[PDB]
Amino acid sequence: ITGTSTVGVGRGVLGDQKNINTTYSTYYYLQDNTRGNGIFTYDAKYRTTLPGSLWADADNQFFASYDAPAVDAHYYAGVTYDYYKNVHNRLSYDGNNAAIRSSVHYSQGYNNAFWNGSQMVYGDGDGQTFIPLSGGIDVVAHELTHAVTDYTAGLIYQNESGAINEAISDIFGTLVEFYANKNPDWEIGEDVYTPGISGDSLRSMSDPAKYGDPDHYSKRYTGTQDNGGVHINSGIINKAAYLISQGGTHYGVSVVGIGRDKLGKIFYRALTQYLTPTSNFSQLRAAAVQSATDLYGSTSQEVASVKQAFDAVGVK
Ligand SMILES: CC(C)C[C@H](NC(=O)[C@H](CC(C)C)NP(=O)(O)CNC(=O)OCc1ccccc1)C(=O)O
Ligand SMILES: [Ca+2]
Ligand SMILES: [Ca+2]
Ligand SMILES: [Ca+2]
Ligand SMILES: [Ca+2]
Ligand SMILES: [Zn+2]
Repeated sequence: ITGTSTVGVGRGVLGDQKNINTTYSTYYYLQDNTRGNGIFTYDAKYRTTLPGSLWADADNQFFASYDAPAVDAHYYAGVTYDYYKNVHNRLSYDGNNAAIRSSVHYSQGYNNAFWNGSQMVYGDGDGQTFIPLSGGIDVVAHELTHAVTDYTAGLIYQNESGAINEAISDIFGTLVEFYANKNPDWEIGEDVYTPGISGDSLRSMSDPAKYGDPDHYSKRYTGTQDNGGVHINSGIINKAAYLISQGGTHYGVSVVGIGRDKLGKIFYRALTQYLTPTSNFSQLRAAAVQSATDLYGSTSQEVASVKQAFDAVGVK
C-alpha cells in the first residue's frame, strides 16, 4: 500500500525482541519499503486461501503470541534479502528486486512451509512436531531460496534435479543462518522442530544419516515417495557442501575445507550459470568444478576440494 515507512517493534517465535520495517497508512502494515520493491507479510488466518490479508496492526507493536510468526517471517525475509544482495550482488529472488511476499498462520496445525510458485507460506506447526516455522532463519532462507532456484537453474522438483533443488535451499538456508550469526550450525530447522526434544533437527548436513538420509550415492533412495526422495537424496549433496566448506574424512576420502564464503560463491555460480532444469548429481559435480575453476583457477585448492568432496560422496 501507499504510506510512510516506519519502524515497529515486537517479539519473534522464540521470544526475542526485534525491530521491523513497517508502513503506516491508518494502520501499520508489515510492508518493508527499505528492500527492493518491498517485503510484504500476510495473515492467512488459519485458512488456506493465499495470500490472505496484508498484515495490519493498530499500534506498530507486535508482542502478541499471534504476532510472533509474522514478525519472524518478515524480519528473516529481510535478512535473506540482505544476504543475497550483500554477498552475491543479487537483488531479490528474480535479480530485479521483485516484491517478496510471505503468509503466516497457514492452515491449522500445519507442519510445513513452502514456496507456492509466487510466495512463501508458513504453517504454525501442531505444537509437538513444530512450533511456527518462520521462527527458523534457515527455514525462511530455505523457502526464499526455492524462489531463487526457480528463477535461475529451474531445477525440476523430482529425482536428482529435485534433490539438488532441495540441497541448494538447505545450503543457502544454512549460509544465511551463519550470515546472521545467531546460533549457527549445519543442521536444518533445529530452532522450530520438536519443542519437547532438545538437540535434534529435521536434517543434518554434517551427518545426514543421523536423521535417516543418505551420505553417499550408493545409498541413494530410488523409490517414488517424496517426489523421488528430494528431501532424502539431498543428504548426498548437503554432505558434499559441508565437506567443501568444513573439510573432513568421509568413507576414507579426505577433503580440505575451503570455508563457507567460497562454498557460497562456488554454489551460487553453479546455480546461476551452469545448472539447468534437468541437471543430475554428476552434472552438479561438473558445474561446481567449473564454477570453482572460473573463480580460482583449474589448479587451485578450491577446485581440488570440490573434486574431493564429490569423490567422498560417490558422485563422479
Ligand atoms: C516435515 C517437513 C517439514 C519436511 C519437508 N519440508 C522441508 O524440508 C521444507 C521445510 C523445512 C525447511 C522446515 N519445506 P519445502 O519448501 O522443501 C516443501 N516443498 C513442497 O511443498 O513442495 C511442493 C510444492 C511444489 C510447488 C508448489 C507448492 C508446493 C517435506 O516437505 O517433506
Ligand atoms: Ca499491536
Ligand atoms: Ca541454529
Ligand atoms: Ca540451522
Ligand atoms: Ca527439538
Ligand atoms: Zn525445500
